[PDB]
Amino acid sequence: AKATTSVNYACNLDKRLPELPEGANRAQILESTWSTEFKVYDSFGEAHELQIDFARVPGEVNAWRATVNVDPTNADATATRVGIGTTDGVQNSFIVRFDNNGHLASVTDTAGNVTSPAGQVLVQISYNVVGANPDEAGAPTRHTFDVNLGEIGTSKNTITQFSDKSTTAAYEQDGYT
Repeated sequence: AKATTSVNYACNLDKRLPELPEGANRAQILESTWSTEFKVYDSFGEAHELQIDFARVPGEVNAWRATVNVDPTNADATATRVGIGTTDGVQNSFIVRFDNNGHLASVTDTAGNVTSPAGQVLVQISYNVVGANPDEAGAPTRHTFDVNLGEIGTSKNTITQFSDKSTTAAYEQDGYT
């Protein structure tokens, strides 16, 4: 068995889901949310469910907050963190923004770290491996990996926001049980 180090991931987020004003209520946000999940694998032979809820940002166009939890039924114990170039100083969500043709434009984490204006977009993910021994210095053992969301400004194997069903467009990775 061996661990996920990188996930080649892409999806479409349905542009037809209504844009939200700043004051939107919980149900309006849920109507403009798409939730999905895929598997990642730690170094110890266990598959973990990674859930992402993509919800439009109230008050901003072409912008979605992705909230990530590994082991979503035990999410406080895994303490999932997501960031651009880091998993320190951040929580578990990022905002993905699209350009006026629906192509990926930027990703920003909760500390405000943002992707470069061009190129490949990698989101760093880490979470606690529940039940594992700590590492050799006593820090809790975490599984860290990246999610490649594709190339800014392009559609192939890249997250998109087109007027079509929300769906997974690509998923492959290098971990297994």
